[PDB]
Amino acid sequence: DLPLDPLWEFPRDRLVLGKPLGEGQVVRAEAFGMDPARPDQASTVAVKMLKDNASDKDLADLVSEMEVMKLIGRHKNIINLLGVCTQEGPLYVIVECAAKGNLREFLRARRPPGSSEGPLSFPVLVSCAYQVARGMQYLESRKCIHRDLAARNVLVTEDNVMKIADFGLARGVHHIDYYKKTSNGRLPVKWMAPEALFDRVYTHQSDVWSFGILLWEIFTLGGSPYPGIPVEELFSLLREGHRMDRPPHCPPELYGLMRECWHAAPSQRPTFKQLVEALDKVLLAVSH
Ligand SMILES: *CCC(=O)Nc1cccc(C)c1Nc1ncc2cc(-c3c(Cl)c(OC)cc(OC)c3Cl)ccc2n1
Repeated sequence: DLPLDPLWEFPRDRLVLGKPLGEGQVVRAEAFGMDPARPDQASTVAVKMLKDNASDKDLADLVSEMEVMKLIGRHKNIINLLGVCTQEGPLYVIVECAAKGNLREFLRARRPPGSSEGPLSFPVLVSCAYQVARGMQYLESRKCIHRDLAARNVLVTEDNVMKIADFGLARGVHHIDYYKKTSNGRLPVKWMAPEALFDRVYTHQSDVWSFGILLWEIFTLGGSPYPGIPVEELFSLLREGHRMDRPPHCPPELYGLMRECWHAAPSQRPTFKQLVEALDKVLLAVSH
């Protein structure tokens, strides 16, 4: 069973399914008449569906993610829900499709060779960071705690709009496995805050810690956090107050905000609202 939510319901026959994107499995599609102002117009979207092997639990995960997306609402800096297909077939959840892929691969693809300068100068990297903070400010105001904020979960559109992905999984029924390898072989637990790692508690300020790590990923052009360090010793270092060094090409304002994001005590970290305003002021400092 699945109830008709008429206003989110999109007829599945107006989708032309295309290339698999990844893995719950995801396909690119063309959708006709997403915006009812031009009802025959094609747009490109991403469609999520269950795999053949799926259990009750997998269905509940996809459904719960869809329902949290409905509740959270739309914002320019997040992957927005566009539609769902729940009648007369398998469940499809339809979302915005970001043509340049994830921010980690985007950054890594644009690292310059040797000392030669690259396209992604300080103001560009700061603007990126600002966009991510605006998305997170939005999520924060909607009482959403991400639990896996990282460059791999930020997608880049054709117009270089940064969009937060996978923000429905925590309030959803899905259990995040922080020891499940990224496509890169890295471990998500390297973005988790010490209160979650040691005290087993998550707060709104836990995502701020993760944002600090994401800042570091940005200014290293898609580098691996705590490079060289196996998680076991990483965790003992984090006991003694170890923090990542300022990366080689980074404005001091941004390292300053990283250090603030990485206060041991969650209650001492800034909010995304404060972070948005701070990055707005850095951009102006730097670009004028
Ligand atoms: C848009 C055309 C394209 O080829 N895009 C593409 C190629 C290679 C890698 C990536 C990451 C993409 N873009 C892309 N854009 C948006 C995506 C959105 C999701 C997604 C889904 Cl399907 C759901 O389903 C409920 C929920 C999400 O988070 C709230 C997200 Cl982020 C998956 C993959 C996407 N890929």
